[PDB]
Amino acid sequence: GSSGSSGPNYRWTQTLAELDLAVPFRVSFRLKGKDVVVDIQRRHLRVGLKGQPPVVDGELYNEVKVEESSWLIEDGKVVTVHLEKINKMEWWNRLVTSDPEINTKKINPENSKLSDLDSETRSMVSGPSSG
Repeated sequence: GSSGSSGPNYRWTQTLAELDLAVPFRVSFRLKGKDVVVDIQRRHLRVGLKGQPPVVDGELYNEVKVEESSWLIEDGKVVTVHLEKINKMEWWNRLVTSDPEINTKKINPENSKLSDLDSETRSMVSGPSSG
C-alpha cells in the first residue's frame, strides 16, 4: 500500500507469520456469521457480504494455512479475516497478486450529514410445511 495514485479499500497487515484482514461495511445492524462471505483459500482470499460484492477476491501472495484460518465481525459490521502463512517467515508485498475489481472510494466515505433520524423494526416469520 501507499504508492501515490489510487487507494486501497480494506485494511490488512501481517506479522512475518500470520496475516490480518479487515473489511468495514455500512450496515445498521450486527452482521452475523451467516450473511457474510469468507472464502479463505490456500492461495486466494475472498471476502464480502452474502448477496453483496466480494470486497476481496484474488490470489494471495502465497499459500496460506486455510485449515488454521478464521474470521469474525467487528463492531457487528466490519468483517475481519485471519490468514496464516505456511512458512510464517516471509514478508508480503501485497495481499493478493491480482486485485479483485473496484477499490471503493477514498478512505472516508462521506460525513456531511447530521445524525437525526428514526426507524426500527419488529416482526416474525414462520416456515410451515406442505404436502
